[PDB]
Amino acid sequence: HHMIFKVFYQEDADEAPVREKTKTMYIEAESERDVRRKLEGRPINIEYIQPLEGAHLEYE
Repeated sequence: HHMIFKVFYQEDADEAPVREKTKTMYIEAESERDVRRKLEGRPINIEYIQPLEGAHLEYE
């Protein structure tokens, strides 16, 4: 039951307090938890994860 997710995230990278632009990322995963797993260790802060029904990437 894998699908595509829209990740609303802000760049942490890393410390130096500024107003950040909320960015978006489209990523394949098994679930929301799997998204967080895939992106842990990357210098970003996830605001919200959105499942995208009927969504696809180029090479599946």
